[PDB]
Amino acid sequence: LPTWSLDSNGEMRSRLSLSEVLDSGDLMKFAVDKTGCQFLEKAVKGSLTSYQKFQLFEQVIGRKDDFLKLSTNIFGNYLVQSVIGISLATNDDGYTKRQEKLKNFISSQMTDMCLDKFACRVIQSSLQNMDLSLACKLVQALPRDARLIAICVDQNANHVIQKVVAVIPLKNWEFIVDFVATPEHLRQICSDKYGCRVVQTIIEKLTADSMNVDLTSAAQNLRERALQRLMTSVTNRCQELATNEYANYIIQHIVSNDDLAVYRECIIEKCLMRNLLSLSQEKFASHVVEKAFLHAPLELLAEMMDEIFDGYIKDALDIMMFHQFGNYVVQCMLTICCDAVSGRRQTKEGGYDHAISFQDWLKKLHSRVTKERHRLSRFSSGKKMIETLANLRS
RNA sequence: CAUGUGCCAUA
Repeated sequence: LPTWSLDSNGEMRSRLSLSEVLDSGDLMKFAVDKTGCQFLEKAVKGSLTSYQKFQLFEQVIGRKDDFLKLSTNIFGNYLVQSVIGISLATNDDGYTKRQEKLKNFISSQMTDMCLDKFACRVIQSSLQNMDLSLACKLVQALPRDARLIAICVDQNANHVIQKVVAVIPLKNWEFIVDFVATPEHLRQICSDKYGCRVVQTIIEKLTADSMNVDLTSAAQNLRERALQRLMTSVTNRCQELATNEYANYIIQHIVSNDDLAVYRECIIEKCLMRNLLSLSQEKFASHVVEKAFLHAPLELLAEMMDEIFDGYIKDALDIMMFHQFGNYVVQCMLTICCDAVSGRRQTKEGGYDHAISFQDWLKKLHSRVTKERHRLSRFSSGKKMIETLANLRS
């Protein structure tokens, strides 16, 4: 901090002015200093004359090098967002130029700023506050190669992609959907702790749910077409996704969402069916199996139940009943059946009552749990299944 | 086995 501004105690002189700092050529020293930056933030929220604004704009968002330096600064990035805000609230002559130049600064460094812990905040703030059409030009600056993968899986940049999805029209980021649907890209991105959230955020935005009812018919169709292209890639590789430590969260989201019923059903048929015993024994896939049971249409559910009770290859029911992960599936099956039988769960579909089927499945589980109660009583899951059945009796 | 998975990030 420049000596001219300081005390005999080395503290910023009370009554130091914003104009003083602006006139001194030393704004950059204050802006990267914890204390100076706090001063500057208070100063710029005040009432600024035309000239103070002129200098603020030119010094904070008008010089490329200093702009990037501040945007990638731990304290400075805050001044930059505040100054961008002021600049958008100021409809003076140079309103457009400034905003155009800001777009250009950012665009020329999109990747690095996206990946930067501090500059990614400048990016998110600009996407949200800039006029739509300038914001859309920022989006076009995103890389379309391996760097876009690195962005979607980055701890900082993933929030940029999520912000794009939240505030930018689909027409302008449609490329991202197809980039992600590229089979190899989908794999790398869904199997990542950040990537899997980004993909879910994209799916949610592409879902014809209650948050999309304001869309026009053109917009709904654009949304639907993209949804279909993404889902095609998702369902083609759902086996791989369903068993991954991260991607299983995506498969569960789809399976559990009524607004995506058709994809739920495709996924159940394409990768779960005929694999229930195997998948119910996996750490990650077991949770997807539980979802399937909870949300499957009754027709498929019946095939799922039959697969367990009379499936191929110390029977399947026994394996799952006592397995460390499988017991959570059997419990789910049981709860489903008890709920149905006590009317807590709907048993009718397509104009017909599937109650006798539930009745059959319950019967089977009761008879098995009755015969195995000595072993089941050794386990927490077993105790619970026994008790579920006892409070049914009531 | 009284049992089994994630991310939601800046002064």
